[PDB]
Amino acid sequence: GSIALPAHLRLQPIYWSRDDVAQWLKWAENEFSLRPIDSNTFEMNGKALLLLTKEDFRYRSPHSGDELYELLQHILAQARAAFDLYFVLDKSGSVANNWIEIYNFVQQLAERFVSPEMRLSFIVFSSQATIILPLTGDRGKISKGLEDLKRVSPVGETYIHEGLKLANEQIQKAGGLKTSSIIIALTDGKLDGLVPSYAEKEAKISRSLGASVYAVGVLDFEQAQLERIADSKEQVFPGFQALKGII
Ligand SMILES: [Mg+2]
Repeated sequence: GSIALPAHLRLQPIYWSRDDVAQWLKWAENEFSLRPIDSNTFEMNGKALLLLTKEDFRYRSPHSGDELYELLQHILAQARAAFDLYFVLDKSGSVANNWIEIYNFVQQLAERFVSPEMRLSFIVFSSQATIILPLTGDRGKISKGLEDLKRVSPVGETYIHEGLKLANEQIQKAGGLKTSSIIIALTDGKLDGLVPSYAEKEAKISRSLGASVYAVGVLDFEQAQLERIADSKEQVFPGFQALKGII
């Protein structure tokens, strides 16, 4: 249901290392007030920990083990529902008064993904890219980020490449194992200069990092432009909140 899985362990246990298994034993010892667990109990990586039976956890950890085994089974279920969302919001002068629709789309979509493993990140761009909310799962920090999204004044030009770059850097910091990273862009496709060339180039970098690029058209949007940023035409939509919740 709800596991207080910290950083460096948010990834799937199959992608863990030997130091991550030790960090998992140190976290579980204080989270569940377990007996002093020796660090040399599970001298193996994450892939080898998934092959052991529950009787092996009892042998290596007589006091716990059964708790460490069942906790690993719940963490595997948390990783299946784990997902990283990135909201790329266009705060340029092109959206103007339509920024209320961008805020309502993010607010209504944030009220649905209430899972503890669901982490959100707010990145607005408009002649400058600034990550308002870093990637976190704390609902209090997300509610703080939502209020700051309303504090945004639509001023600047459209430069999606700089906004998608900050999203890919967070995906790069999470790594390719965080394939559940999803980028949700809320723009109007009103690009100028070589930005159409850099927006499609930066989008391919997101695809190389194992991320899905979803585009949300606001007011008027060049469909041919957003289909090149997104993976396909199906991932482009102006209902739409349910479509984002389904995929
Ligand atoms: Mg603009």
